[PDB]
Amino acid sequence: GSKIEPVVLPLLWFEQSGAMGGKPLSTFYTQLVLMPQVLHYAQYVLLGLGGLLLLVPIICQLRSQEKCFLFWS
Repeated sequence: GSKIEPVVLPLLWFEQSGAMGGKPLSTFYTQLVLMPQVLHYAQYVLLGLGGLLLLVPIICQLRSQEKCFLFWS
């Protein structure tokens, strides 16, 4: 109905103060790029990159499991 329309206004306005101690995630991404808080996420990035990095040496392990000599230089 229309009765709750002016009611959500101050409610959002409190979110703008951070009165709920949180806002939608979309808003944070733009702060993260500049603010030290990104380092905590950088840890997560490092974990992901690290786990993905594991594939890299393994590829070479496979190149060694291929066993070649003629084209092996």
